[PDB]
Amino acid sequence: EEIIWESLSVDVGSQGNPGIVEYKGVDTKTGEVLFEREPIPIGTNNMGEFLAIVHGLRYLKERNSRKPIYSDSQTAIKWVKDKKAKSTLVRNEETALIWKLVDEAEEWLNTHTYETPILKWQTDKWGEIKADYGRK
RNA sequence: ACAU
DNA sequence: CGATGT
Ligand SMILES: [K+]
Ligand SMILES: [K+]
Ligand SMILES: [K+]
Ligand SMILES: [Mn+2]
Ligand SMILES: [Mn+2]
Ligand SMILES: [Mn+2]
Ligand SMILES: [Mn+2]
Repeated sequence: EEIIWESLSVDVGSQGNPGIVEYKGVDTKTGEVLFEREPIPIGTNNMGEFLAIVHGLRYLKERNSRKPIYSDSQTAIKWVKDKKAKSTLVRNEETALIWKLVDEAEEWLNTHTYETPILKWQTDKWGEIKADYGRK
C-alpha cells in the first residue's frame, strides 16, 4: 500500500541470464549505495536476487538494524523464507562459484536468526526498486 | 498467470 | 525475442 521508506532495498544485475551476476543494496529513502557484490562470472537472476537478500540480512544484523528489506523477486523472497534456493542452474565447474555462494548463504540462514521483514517491492505501483541497475 |  | 522461477 504505502512504501516503507525506512528500509533497505536490494537488487541483482546481470549481463545475460545465465550470465555475469552482481547485486547491490541501497537506502530506500536516499538511494545511497550501502553494499555492492563483485561480479560473479556465471549465475542466474534468481540466485543473485537470493544472495542480495541474504547479504542484506547479514548487513542489517551486524549493524543491529531492525529495518525491513525490499526485493522485487517473488522467487528469492520464497527461497529465503524456505532457507533453500531451488535453482535449476547446472552445477558444474563454471557455475561452481555462484553455487558456493548460494550454498554458503543457505548455510548462514540455517545457523542464524533474524526478525527482518522481507517485503515485496510493488513494481507495478511504485516503479523500479531503488537498487535497480537501469538496464531494462 | 504472476514475479523477475 | 529469450532465460529464471512459483
Ligand atoms: K522489476
Ligand atoms: K534493470
Ligand atoms: K516464463
Ligand atoms: Mn530485481
Ligand atoms: Mn544448497
Ligand atoms: Mn532490477
Ligand atoms: Mn524488456
